[PDB]
Amino acid sequence: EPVMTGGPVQGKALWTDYSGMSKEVQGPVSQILFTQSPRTAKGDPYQNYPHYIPEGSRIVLFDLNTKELKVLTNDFATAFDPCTYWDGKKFAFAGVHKKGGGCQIWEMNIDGSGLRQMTDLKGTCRSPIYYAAGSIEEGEGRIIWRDREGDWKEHGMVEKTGMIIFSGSPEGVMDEFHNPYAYNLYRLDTQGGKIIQRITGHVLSGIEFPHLNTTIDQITYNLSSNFDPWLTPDGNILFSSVQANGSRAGGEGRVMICVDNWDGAYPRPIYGNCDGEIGGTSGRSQAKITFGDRKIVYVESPYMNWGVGQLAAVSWDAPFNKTYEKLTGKDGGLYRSPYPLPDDRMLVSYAERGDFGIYWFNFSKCAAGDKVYDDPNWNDHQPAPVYVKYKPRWINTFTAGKNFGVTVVTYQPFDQVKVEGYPHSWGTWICFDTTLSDQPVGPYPHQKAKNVSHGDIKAVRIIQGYQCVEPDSTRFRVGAGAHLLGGERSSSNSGTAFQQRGIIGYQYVESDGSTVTSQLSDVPYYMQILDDKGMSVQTALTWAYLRPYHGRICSGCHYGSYRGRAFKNIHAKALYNWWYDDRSHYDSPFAFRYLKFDNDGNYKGVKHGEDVVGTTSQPVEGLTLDKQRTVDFRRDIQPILDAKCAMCHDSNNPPNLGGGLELVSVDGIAAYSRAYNSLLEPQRGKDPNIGGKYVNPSAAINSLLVWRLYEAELSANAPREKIFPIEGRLLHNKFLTQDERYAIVEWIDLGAQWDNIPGPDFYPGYLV
Amino acid sequence: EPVMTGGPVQGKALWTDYSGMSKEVQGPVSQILFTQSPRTAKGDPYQNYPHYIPEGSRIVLFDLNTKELKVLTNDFATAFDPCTYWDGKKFAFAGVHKKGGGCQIWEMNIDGSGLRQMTDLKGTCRSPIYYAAGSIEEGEGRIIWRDEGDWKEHGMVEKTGMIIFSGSPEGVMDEFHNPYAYNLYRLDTQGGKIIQRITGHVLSGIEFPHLNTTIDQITYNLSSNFDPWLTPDGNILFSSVQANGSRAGGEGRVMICVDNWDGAYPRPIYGNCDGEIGGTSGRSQAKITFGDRKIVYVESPYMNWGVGQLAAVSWDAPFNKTYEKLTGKDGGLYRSPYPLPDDRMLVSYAERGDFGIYWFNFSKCAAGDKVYDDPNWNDHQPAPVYVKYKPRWINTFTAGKNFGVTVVTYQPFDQVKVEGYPHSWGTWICFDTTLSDQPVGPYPHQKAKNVSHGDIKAVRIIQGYQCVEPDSTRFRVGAGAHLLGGERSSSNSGTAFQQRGIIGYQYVESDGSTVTSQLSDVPYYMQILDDKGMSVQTALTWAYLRPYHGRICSGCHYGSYRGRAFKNIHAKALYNWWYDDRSHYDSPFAFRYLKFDNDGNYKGVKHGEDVVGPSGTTSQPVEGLTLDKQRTVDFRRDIQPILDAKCAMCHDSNNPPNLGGGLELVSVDGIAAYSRAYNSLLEPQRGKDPNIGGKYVNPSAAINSLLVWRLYEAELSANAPREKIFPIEGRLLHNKFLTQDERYAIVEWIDLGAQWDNIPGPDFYPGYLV
Ligand code: HEC
Ligand code: HEC
Ligand code: HEC
Ligand code: HEC
Ligand SMILES: [Ca+2]
Ligand SMILES: [Ca+2]
Ligand SMILES: [Ca+2]
Ligand SMILES: [Ca+2]
Ligand SMILES: [Cl-]
Ligand SMILES: [Cl-]
Ligand SMILES: [Zn+2]
Ligand SMILES: [Zn+2]
Repeated sequence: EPVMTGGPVQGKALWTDYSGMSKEVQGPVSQILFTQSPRTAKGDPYQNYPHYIPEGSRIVLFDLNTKELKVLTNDFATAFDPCTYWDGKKFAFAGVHKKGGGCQIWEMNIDGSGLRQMTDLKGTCRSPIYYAAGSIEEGEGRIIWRDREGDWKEHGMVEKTGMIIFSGSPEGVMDEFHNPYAYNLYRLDTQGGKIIQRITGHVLSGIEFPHLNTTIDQITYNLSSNFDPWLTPDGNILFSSVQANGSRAGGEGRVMICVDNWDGAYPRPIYGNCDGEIGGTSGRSQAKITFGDRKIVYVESPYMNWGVGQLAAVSWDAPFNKTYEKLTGKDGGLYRSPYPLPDDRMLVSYAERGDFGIYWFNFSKCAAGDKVYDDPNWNDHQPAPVYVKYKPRWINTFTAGKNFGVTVVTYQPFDQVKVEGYPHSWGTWICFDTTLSDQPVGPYPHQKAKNVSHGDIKAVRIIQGYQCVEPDSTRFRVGAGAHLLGGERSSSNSGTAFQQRGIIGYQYVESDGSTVTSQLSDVPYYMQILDDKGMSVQTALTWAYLRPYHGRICSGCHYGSYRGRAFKNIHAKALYNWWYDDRSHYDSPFAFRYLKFDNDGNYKGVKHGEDVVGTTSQPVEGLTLDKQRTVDFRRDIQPILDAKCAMCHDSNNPPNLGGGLELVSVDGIAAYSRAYNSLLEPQRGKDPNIGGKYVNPSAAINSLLVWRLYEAELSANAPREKIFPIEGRLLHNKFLTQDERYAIVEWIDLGAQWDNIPGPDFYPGYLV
Repeated sequence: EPVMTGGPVQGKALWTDYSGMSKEVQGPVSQILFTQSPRTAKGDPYQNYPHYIPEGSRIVLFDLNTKELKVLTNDFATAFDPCTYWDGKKFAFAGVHKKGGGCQIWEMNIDGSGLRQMTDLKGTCRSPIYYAAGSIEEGEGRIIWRDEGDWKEHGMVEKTGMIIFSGSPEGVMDEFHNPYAYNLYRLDTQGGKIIQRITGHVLSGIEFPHLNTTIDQITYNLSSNFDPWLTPDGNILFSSVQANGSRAGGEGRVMICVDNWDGAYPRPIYGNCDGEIGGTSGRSQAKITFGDRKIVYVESPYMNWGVGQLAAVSWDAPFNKTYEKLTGKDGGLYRSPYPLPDDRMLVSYAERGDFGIYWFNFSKCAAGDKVYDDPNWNDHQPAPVYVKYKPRWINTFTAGKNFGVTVVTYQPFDQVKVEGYPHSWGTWICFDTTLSDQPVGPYPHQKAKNVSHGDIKAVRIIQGYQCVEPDSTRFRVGAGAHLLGGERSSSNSGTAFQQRGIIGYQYVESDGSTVTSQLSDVPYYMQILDDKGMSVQTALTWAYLRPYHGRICSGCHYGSYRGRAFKNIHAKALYNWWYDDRSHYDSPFAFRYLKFDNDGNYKGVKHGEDVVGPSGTTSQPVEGLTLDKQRTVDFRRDIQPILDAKCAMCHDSNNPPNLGGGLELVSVDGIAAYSRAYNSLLEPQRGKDPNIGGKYVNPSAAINSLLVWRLYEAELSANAPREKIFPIEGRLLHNKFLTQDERYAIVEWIDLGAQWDNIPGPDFYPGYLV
């Protein structure tokens, strides 16, 4: 049947219509695959989602007719997350074998034979899916490349099995909630790099598994978990992303439904991350799309880390509030792992009182319909019916994986590091108007601290987030700053919800508000727009990432060009600063290490660092990771306070800046110094996520401390009712030089941390 | 051991310390009572909480040593909510007899004998508890009263106690349009003779002669009040649903609060205010620990759920700083916690979904060793047997319905049947109406502008009408889903505000103090008004006065009833309250109308037609006690004709808003409820929270409404409805189109919540019909 578009004949669908062709190619459903889990907190740890390793679980095949059940995973200690192939004769899953090796990705035929290990990783792997890239039809494709200046010739063939997109986490890392996992999406070459060689002309760059004949490449760099990938009708990857960055979303964060390319070139939000939307802090997981009405249907859990909950839906074509539905939707139990069929039916895992089973869903009654299978001794979930899957279109990839770009002219793969000689992979990004936003003027860091027009935004600060890695368990403590702004998300490293960060660099902004820059690739980052004093007016709280050689465009600053609105037609100066030279990949300037000011401390220009190192016409700066600058309170700030402040500020004259770097014990926890505790102290009647008495994290322009150091009213948000005292006033603007003052500014805009150097270091801190 | 205070001997507690005495008076526990429910949506309907009737459930007794189990309730088809007596030889519960009668309150001995029926109520009853009032030590007690007069003993009554339970009538809808509205009832077990012992007159209320019991309604909330329990100082701890109008993001909140056993002084404890933890989470089954004095309650993910995690806040200082999460790291579901004087606790727990009884572990922040878990039953509501210490009983100044008790001679009196008043009445006073912890903001529970003393001229007093729609062809839920109300709208209104009317207006003194006499035993709230007669701030909640009672507050949500001590204030209203010895109260009754000057500014207050056996027990004219004659603003009867006369001529489809078409219903998404003008005026605006307002209308703030802004042709508040308000080109002055009465009729309509059908039940005025 036609769905998205009309077909060749009445009642028939065009091959371009994914939904319709899926309807026509489905066929009768007889057998289904699903996961049976032990009923235990350890057997069904859905409270630890996305990190879900239902130890003791198995994958089973059930016949809807003969009612006979077969266990396919008997050789596995744990097995889960089944996903069938296109033909339905084989399927991929996640699990750990009895022989050991950890939780990995495997695939096996539907009859139970032909087992193969797709991943050997240090970490845990989950939820594999098949993405057919360069394989639409069954057979062998041909590999062709250029002679390096010769012609294009054929070399060899490859069986077309496509790729595998999965979610996985490394070993010994912490997310922004300090959970001991960080998940991200990986693309996997099933043929050992030769699929990517067929598509590109070079084998996949990434981590190679020659013993398994596979290769993996990390396509998503988010500092928190990205999980449960699926397929969009237009051939992209649909998944759930945790946006936890700093104090955003009331210091809670949100789990959003979003999509990205299979190489991770174009991540964009679908629903759930933006203010005014529905579900709040609810967890959103296991999202899939209906074929008939094209509905994104997902599990909405009451807790952000829960994998069980209700079922909700939003239109795929129009993911807005107007199309939001709560499917189930009341009485009285729990739902999980929904699976929409092309014939418009649906399979859900339902627990009426407390124990899950496979059930047909009923849309008329808004609840679970007739029963498929339930064992009382098992929790039955993740139904995966056996049928024929129509392959979504595969999108062209301009990256060969790690360090590897593919030119737009000759389409020839190139290594930016090993060959071209760059210290690190580097992409570019461009914003056509930095002043253009849908956000109002407000106290919160993601909003505007003041009205800004074209010319008011002088530059932008680009910041890289650092993963939280703490091998030594004696030198790190979570909740050390609970008395400070951070609360439960604070730690030995920071008294705020902001984890460790560093400055990628500064880039100037044109008089029309446009900006473009070259910077590091495959690293989590975000930006801040700056006024003529070099303070952040507005912060983008999220983790952006660039694949090698990839540019990224946006109309505005959270304007809707990547969310709900069409791109605005804009003729921008930055466009001509991007690529003008024949001999270059990109001619855009790299992020500068410093800024330079005038006498007053107003913005003058950008200043090169000493990190400067023929495929680009501009000085290459800021690609060396070991040289990347940050602002540490102990190394940078505290000495300034000891020199020019502590003398005049003691217990009698608050805030108390004295005592040097000596740690102070609060609630039996010694983490920070006196000055840090004083400056990070909360204020009555003020949201800690906004800031404290003297400090607003990731807004310096809103901070009382900065207000006093400049002795001016900097923003439209007053820190308190009485800022400057009437009598006894003393002007603080002459106490510091521009270097020290702007060092404090940078410290606050970075999130006002304590330890900005990842891992245990020599500088003072928590010890037990 | 001593807890709150010190004892006479080291290691022992004073008799004034409740939590201290309870540790000694408890005794060993060899047996427990608990409820077993079938595992089904209809067998354990916790999703419909508080309205919970676990059909097919039994109450059982279990010995912790001999491991024996016995079914006491076998005569009942449905039985639940166990509560043990003080000695532990008997208990009370909610049950459905196999012979019928509905779900009522019952009590029986621990052995299974002595079955007695407490409630015949037409409706549902559950969660009964014992409150010992005039009963501390076992025995009989005296009944004394006065006839020139003396105080004579008229004989005795068994001292047993009172029963506080939750109950709801039938054919009734709450603010969420659920088919139940619960409240709290006090019950005399001796047939009114215990109330006669305390007050000197039998309890007035609904009488149950054949059961020898009497009931009185102590809580008038339009939404459900449930799960009553005991405070260490002798009050009633329970859960309250505050849903009123668009309150709290339009979804309302479920708060833990306390009230006197006669319902004289309800006050919030935790969960109802901005900044507090838990949001829209349900808070139910709240109990208090003896050792560290912690309120421990079930925090449900969903507002209507009776299962969830376990949360706690200190009873002594119920604030965010004492808040903590007791559970949740195992992913299991908890319900029905029961703290012990031994600093132990019994919890109902389903790890992977079979609910059972478990000993709680505080060191693990989760459930401990198993007590009894049957795979075939949800095992919950554990109620261990032991001797319970009795909380203090507070003096009641009301004998129940229509009955007050004099503060001078302490003599019960009937305000209606005897004194000749149309309805029972009471008083309330605020010392400063301009005093608040709330900032200036767009939301109706905040200030629309800064107000000082003298800026607040008067106050509007509004009575909430319960939603009763027996005929299903005349009423539809979600008729206004395209409007501001959303799914909480109905055939009655396009907003979340249900039907209500005007109790009346009362002037405010120059210092911000106000006091008034008004109806009692009815739900109501107040609005402070500026010199144009518009609400600056609305109190969104449901307040109720017992007969002859009166209630004081320092300020307007200043925190005198929440987290702050009363501010010392010498108020002008204090001298307008009771100055005469021959009167109960000398304070003025709520006036029906207003008087304005030629400028439209507040001149004063005006008497209505309802003025009234009657006796000389008050100095002021009696106004607004007739429920029949209580005035409200209805859009069809009042506003629409004004719109047709003065408006619709220039407003058609080509000139928004479209006010034409008369009262003819407009079908929207297959539902025809309201007219064209109503649909137009209640239309939402892009980028604006509908909980605040729409294009032309902000419910329960007229001063924030663009329509009113234009009708007065001025900027009324500090919250602008939109960026472009007054056109610079082709503008037309709208201020002289209406008289003062019409314009202020619109103002009143908007301040009331901008309803459509304000007349409860099906009427002759145009509306939804199938
Ligand atoms: C080193 C550059 C610093 C910093 C960072 C601060 N001070 Fe001072 N200070 C002094 C006096 C007499 C006052 C009170 C009078 C007035 O505020 O004008 C202050 C006040 C502050 C504040 C404001 C605190 C508040 O209002 O709550 C802040 C944030 C602050 N200081 C920071 C005196 C001196 C002084 C001479 C004795 C010197 C040197 C400093 N201060 C240095 C610093
Ligand atoms: C013809 C003399 C009119 C009468 C009778 C009424 N209105 Fe009117 N209205 C009229 C015009 C020409 C305009 C254009 C805009 C302007 O401000 O002049 C309006 C506008 C309004 C508006 C503002 C709509 C908006 O800005 O979105 C409102 C709220 C409005 N009119 C309401 C209104 C009411 C309540 C009337 C009866 C008292 C009424 N109008 C009569 C012309 C005429
Ligand atoms: C001004 C700062 C910018 C600029 C220059 C860019 N973005 Fe966007 N961004 C911005 C804000 C205020 C937010 C939301 C912060 C919060 O706490 O909610 C975001 C967020 C994103 C996201 C997350 C999804 C979403 O919120 O819509 C993505 C994805 C994203 N930003 C991408 C993006 C792109 C492609 C840009 C072009 C270079 C870009 N940002 C620039 C503000 C700003
Ligand atoms: C100005 C209007 C008043 C006055 C004259 C009184 N109160 Fe209070 N009240 C008020 C607001 C704005 C709110 C919160 C509304 C909301 O959250 O949407 C309340 C709330 C209450 C409550 C509910 C519990 C709580 O919020 O603390 C109770 C109970 C209560 N108010 C009682 C009360 C009493 C005893 C008063 C003395 C006459 C009183 N109110 C006056 C604002 C106002
Ligand atoms: Ca099952
Ligand atoms: Ca460190
Ligand atoms: Ca059980
Ligand atoms: Ca009616
Ligand atoms: Cl944008
Ligand atoms: Cl108050
Ligand atoms: Zn957003
Ligand atoms: Zn409140």
